[PDB]
Amino acid sequence: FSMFRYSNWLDKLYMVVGTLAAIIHGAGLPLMMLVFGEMTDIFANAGNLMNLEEDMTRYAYYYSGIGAGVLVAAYIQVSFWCLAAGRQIHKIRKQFFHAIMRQEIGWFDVHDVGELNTRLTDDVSKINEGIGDKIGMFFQSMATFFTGFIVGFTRGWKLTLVILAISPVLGLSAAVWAKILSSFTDKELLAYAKAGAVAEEVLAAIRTVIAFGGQKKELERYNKNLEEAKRIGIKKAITANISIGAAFLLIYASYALAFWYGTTLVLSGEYSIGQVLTVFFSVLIGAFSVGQASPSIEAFANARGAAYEIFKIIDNKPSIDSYSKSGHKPDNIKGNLEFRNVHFSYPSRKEVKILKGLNLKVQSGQTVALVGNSGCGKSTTVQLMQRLYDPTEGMVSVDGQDIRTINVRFLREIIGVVSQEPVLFATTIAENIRYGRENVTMDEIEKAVKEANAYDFIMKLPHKFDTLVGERGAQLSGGQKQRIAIARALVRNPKILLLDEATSALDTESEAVVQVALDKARKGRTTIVIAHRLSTVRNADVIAGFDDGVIVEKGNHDELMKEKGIYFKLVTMQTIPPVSFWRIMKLNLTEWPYFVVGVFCAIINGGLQPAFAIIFSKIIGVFTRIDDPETKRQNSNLFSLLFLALGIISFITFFLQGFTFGKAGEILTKRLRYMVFRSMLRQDVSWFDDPKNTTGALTTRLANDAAQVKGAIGSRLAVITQNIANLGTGIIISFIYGWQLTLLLLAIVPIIAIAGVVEMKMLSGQALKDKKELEGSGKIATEAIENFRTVVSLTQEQKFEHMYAQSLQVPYRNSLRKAHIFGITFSFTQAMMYFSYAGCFRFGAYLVAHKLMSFEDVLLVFSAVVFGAMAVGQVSSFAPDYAKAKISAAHIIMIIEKTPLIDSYSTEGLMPNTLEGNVTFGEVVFNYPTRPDIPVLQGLSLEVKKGQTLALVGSSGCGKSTVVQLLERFYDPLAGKVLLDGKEIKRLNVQWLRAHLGIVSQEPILFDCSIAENIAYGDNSRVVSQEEIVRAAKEANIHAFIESLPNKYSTKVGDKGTQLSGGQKQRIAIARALVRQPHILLLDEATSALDTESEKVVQEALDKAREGRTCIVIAHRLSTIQNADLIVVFQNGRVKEHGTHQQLLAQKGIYFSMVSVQA
Ligand SMILES: CC[C@]1(O)C[C@@H]2CN(CCc3c([nH]c4ccccc34)[C@@](C(=O)OC)(c3cc4c(cc3OC)N(C)[C@H]3[C@@](O)(C(=O)OC)[C@H](OC(C)=O)[C@]5(CC)C=CCN6CC[C@]43[C@@H]65)C2)C1
Ligand SMILES: CC[C@]1(O)C[C@@H]2CN(CCc3c([nH]c4ccccc34)[C@@](C(=O)OC)(c3cc4c(cc3OC)N(C)[C@H]3[C@@](O)(C(=O)OC)[C@H](OC(C)=O)[C@]5(CC)C=CCN6CC[C@]43[C@@H]65)C2)C1
Ligand SMILES: Nc1ncnc2c1ncn2[C@@H]1O[C@H](COP(=O)(O)OP(=O)(O)OP(=O)(O)O)[C@@H](O)[C@H]1O
Ligand SMILES: Nc1ncnc2c1ncn2[C@@H]1O[C@H](COP(=O)(O)OP(=O)(O)OP(=O)(O)O)[C@@H](O)[C@H]1O
Ligand SMILES: [Mg+2]
Ligand SMILES: [Mg+2]
Repeated sequence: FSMFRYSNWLDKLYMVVGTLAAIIHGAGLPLMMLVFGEMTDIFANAGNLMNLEEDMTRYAYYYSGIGAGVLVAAYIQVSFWCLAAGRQIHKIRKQFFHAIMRQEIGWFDVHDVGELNTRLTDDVSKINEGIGDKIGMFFQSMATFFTGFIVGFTRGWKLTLVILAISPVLGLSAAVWAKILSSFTDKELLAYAKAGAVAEEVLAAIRTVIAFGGQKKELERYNKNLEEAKRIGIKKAITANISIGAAFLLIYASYALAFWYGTTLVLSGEYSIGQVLTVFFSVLIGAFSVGQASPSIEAFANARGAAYEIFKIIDNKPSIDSYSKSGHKPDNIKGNLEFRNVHFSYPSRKEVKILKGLNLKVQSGQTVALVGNSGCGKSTTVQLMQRLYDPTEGMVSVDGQDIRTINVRFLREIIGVVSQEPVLFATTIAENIRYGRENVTMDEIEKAVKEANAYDFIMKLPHKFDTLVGERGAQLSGGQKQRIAIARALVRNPKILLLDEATSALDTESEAVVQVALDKARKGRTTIVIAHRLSTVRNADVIAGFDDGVIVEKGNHDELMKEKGIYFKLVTMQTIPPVSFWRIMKLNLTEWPYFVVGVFCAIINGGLQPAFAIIFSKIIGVFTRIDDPETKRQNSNLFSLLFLALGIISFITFFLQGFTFGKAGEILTKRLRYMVFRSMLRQDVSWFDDPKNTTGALTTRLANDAAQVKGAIGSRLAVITQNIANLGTGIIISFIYGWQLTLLLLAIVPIIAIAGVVEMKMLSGQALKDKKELEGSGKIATEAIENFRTVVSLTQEQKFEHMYAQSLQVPYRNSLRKAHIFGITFSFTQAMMYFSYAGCFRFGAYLVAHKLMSFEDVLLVFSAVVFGAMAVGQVSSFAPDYAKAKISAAHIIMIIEKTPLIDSYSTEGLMPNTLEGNVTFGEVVFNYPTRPDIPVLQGLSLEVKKGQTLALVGSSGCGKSTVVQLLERFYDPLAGKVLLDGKEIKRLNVQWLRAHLGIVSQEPILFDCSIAENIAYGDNSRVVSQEEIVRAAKEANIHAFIESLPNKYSTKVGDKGTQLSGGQKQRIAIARALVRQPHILLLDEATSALDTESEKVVQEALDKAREGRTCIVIAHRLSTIQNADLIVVFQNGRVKEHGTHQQLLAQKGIYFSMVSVQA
């Protein structure tokens, strides 16, 4: 795939013409230098002696002409190329969505929905970035390179050879530097990936860590990793700065050598100095445009893969052509389905066969139904019924004709399908119903909604035919949604209607009306029903028993019952923070002996450019002086050597300039992370529960932060320093040497700087705000791709595609306008730069002709100002992006400055010696901070005495774990008092309490460490001797299990407990909890899924240690209730049953009912 631009042959006119324009623009610059060379000679000749006004004026005319030529050529290239890119991208996006909507259902099953959606959303943008702007830039760069070498050879015979001989050395050195930088970057990536794995492991189990209060250990480990992270980061920054310095040094060495040799030759009577100027400038500019081209080829290579994938999808041909119009289109469709030996297997799992052959004939006006055990395949049966799939081995026909023979669209349009969980499109209810059929009028909608028995629901909500189905728009009830879907199906005027789990839950009266309407449609429409309610099959015209992919039962309900088949058995069983640089300089603490050196080096570097202008103007002036003794040679030689120094110093300072800055930033990282992380732990778990603080989000903020803030502070300061130094020094020194020309160039500078920044951003940031419009239009794509099943079911694909086309045409013209605007901007910038030469040198000719200054002086001012503006633009655009960095810095400032309500880091809390162990919850009422309105506690109460075996029971999911979580003060209680030993719980030491108690989660978490260390992790603040760990393990009865394993406890835990089985993992967790010997123990489903003997051993250990050790127990096994000292049952946030197990059993009810159900 190298030629994938494959649309709008006429648009190819833009492709070539723009390219052509690029060529000339690329060639424009060396030509401009050519004349400049000759131009200089004129001055050098004229000063060596007058009619300079006319010659200067005609050269300025040449410059203006070439400038206008560029003003046309650059605009043409950029505009035309972006036009072609935009048009092709629009066409390919339309075709891509069209192809996706045409794919087969099984293909969607295999291919991830989110991957495909993000593919559409991002790869098209990648292709857009891979053509238009970048291609124009590449062609212009290559043209500039070629033309520069051509000019060098033509006007230069020996100097060009030496320059082009030096160039490959520069190329090799730069490539080596880039490779070294990439290697260092990858090594640092891995080095920090270590610490990042550690951070992920600690954060993902924040509940356990905060419960055990192991904050210190985790923080110490993270600091340990951060040390190596910082070391390698410092190495990387040093290497990057040294590479920059080496590039500078090589460039200035080339300058020195070229001017040395050219001065030698010209002193030897060779071509004039102007010839040297033109040849050197042109050759170097070409030999650096060659490298300037590379980003474009990188972008094109990137886009090649996206194009490959997208075209591979597009060219895919599906067997079930949902769009093919060649299929038969029967009209007199008498209701009749006939499946013969129908065998099927899901394409995702071809090995597993669901249907093992099936025969079934259903005649017109028949109510057929399917019944079977779990996995009976009824759902797959109906799916294959609508022709969504094809029969693996068998045949299916409608009205006596094979299903395949008929057109897929025609067959689909005559089949109503209602799933077990319909969802409506996020739009108006009228639109949702209209999606059933296009040619449907509001009267038809009224009739359908009346039939579905929902007119009251529609007329109750405001905007009957206008209520949207978006966020809070689609708040309709499940029954209301089912009614809406039924109405949609009815509006389809289908022949065959299939339904499954029609009206699960909710009032049956709505189910009654739904069934009545379905029966009324049954008068003429064949029906298939997958319903669990007995009444559904009570009047069913026929019921078929699908078990193990075999249809056995055949007959009415009475007939099947008389055979005592599975039907009878089933029936019986039924029975944007604000930031600021002043407030953001938190690194000054570790920056005082660093920022001073940084600013010093930056000042030196900035002044370096005006020094180069001084030397350049002096060298040129060494030949405009008429004295012309032999000393000129020496003079030139001397100046040449200065370049080398002007080069060498540049490297040295840079080596220091990075070392103070690169290190500084790195240092800041080692603080900021160690601060950020340190702040994260000292926080309330509620904050973690929020979706904003997802583990991935926290690790991204804690990892993709160093470079951000480092840039925002250090790089901003350094770039600003260098910019101000360079430009201010240039302006001042220009004013000293000449006034009028300095004023004119000062007037022109801002245009040059704007042009430089825009050119630098041309190849980087072409698509920034387009993503907004793309997302705005992509709601349709997300709808269709996510909900594709219903879309294909009711054949609404065409309307969705047309809607997408409109939504995409909304920004299409905007994209074309953006293309034209960018082209005009770039072209005007280039032309303004070219006119700068003409204006400045014409004014200089005027000045010199009146002895206002020496040509050396005007050249000095011109070079100083122009090159200063261009270099300041370049260095400003080379820095890492600031706005994103400032935003990230502000975000992390918010994170670090955040102070928790439960200051676990705070040591303020009553710490009485020992504890009585009486836990009292009175009118305890609280709700999750995520959903405070929904109550989790309803004034529940619980009184527990010292060493009292308390058991908690209730409906699964009632909020049992909520009480345990509150015991750790993870979430504050809205109402009621929680007291330990008759004391204010909140008034106690939060850390002291969290250490005193002990809790085993319903799903204990184990860190990747040695078993001994993991067990000892339970009790922090003091190393637990191996004897204590062994005793605890024996108490939990796992010591033998660990000793059996190789290396004993010394085994390294596999990822996610890979090495150890969950059964042993739960026992290990129990041992860890018991190690601390907590005053109060909390076990939540401690039995879980394990051997009953393991639960017996754990209970025996707890009972042995139970005395003087209060316990709270939750589980779904009744055995735990037998030995409970006291029992309690939670009911809707209120404890209903209180007392002993025997007393509760005698008072038959919730406890007795639960025991009977389970037992
Ligand atoms: C205003 C446009 C521009 O100036 C165009 C280039 C990139 N930037 C400016 C900064 C810049 C350039 N060179 C610098 C040296 C030190 C400090 C800064 C620079 C610029 C150049 O050569 O000067 C005219 C340049 C830079 C590069 C550059 C090209 C380039 O213009 C010639 N390449 C894209 C890379 C580079 O790694 C590469 O792979 O070349 C194919 C390249 O090495 C070479 C020459 O091979 C080089 C040169 C320093 C090596 C290591 C770091 N990478 C990052 C990008 C790359 C550079 C010029 C913006
Ligand atoms: C309309 C935007 C723009 O085209 C962007 C630049 C500046 N001007 C256009 C004219 C221009 C540029 N170069 C010219 C040479 C002679 C005459 C005119 C030019 C421009 C370029 O090279 O486009 C390919 C450019 C030029 C430079 C340029 C950047 C640049 O844009 C790519 N650099 C700022 C300097 C430069 O010397 C420097 O930054 O180091 C001190 C730079 O060398 C390095 C290390 O990049 C370089 C270009 C290779 C080298 C030798 C002479 N110095 C003086 C100015 C500087 C240049 C391009 C306006
Ligand atoms: N794309 C798929 N690929 C493979 N198996 C699938 C796929 N979709 C579903 N299955 C499973 O394959 C089996 C096919 O049975 P099917 O679900 O059609 O019948 P069912 O008894 O009506 O199902 P259910 O219990 O979901 O109501 C089920 O276990 C189903 O969960
Ligand atoms: N992060 C959370 N934020 C808010 N509510 C939550 C969160 N996690 C779970 N819940 C809700 O809290 C209740 C959890 O019940 P809890 O675990 O406390 O008791 P349980 O009887 O052991 O039940 P289960 O183990 O099924 O959750 C459920 O309502 C669940 O929806
Ligand atoms: Mg099913
Ligand atoms: Mg629970």
